[PDB]
Amino acid sequence: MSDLKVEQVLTSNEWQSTMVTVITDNPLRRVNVESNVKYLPNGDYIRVSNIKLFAQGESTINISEKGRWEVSDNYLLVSPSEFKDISSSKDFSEAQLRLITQIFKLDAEQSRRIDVVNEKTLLLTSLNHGSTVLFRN
Repeated sequence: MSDLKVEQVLTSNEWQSTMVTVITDNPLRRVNVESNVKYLPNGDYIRVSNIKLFAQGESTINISEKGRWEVSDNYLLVSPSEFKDISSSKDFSEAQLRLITQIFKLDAEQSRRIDVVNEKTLLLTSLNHGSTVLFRN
């Protein structure tokens, strides 16, 4: 589909997203990021993410995010302008949480190819950072 069709798909509804990163397979074992995101047609977006951390032997970081977005050649391009930890604490130190947040912020700006999984579900695939699932009700 065309870039303007893709833009209309993104702006016509609000979206939820899920991204899972497996860390170990045999200390932090896995990270689940669950988000709500709104793409506005003026090129702004707002995104609120719950970063769920699972270490073997559960803790959560809440992040509010704003920035600019664009569609080019069926890729979703994102340039975050600000992040704010609004989490209202854990079994992880403040340094650990800061490092996890830095990786989250890096993922937040990755360009992702857009593919339609079904009427309510999109797959966002990057070259080197995996896939995020975008879905609506």
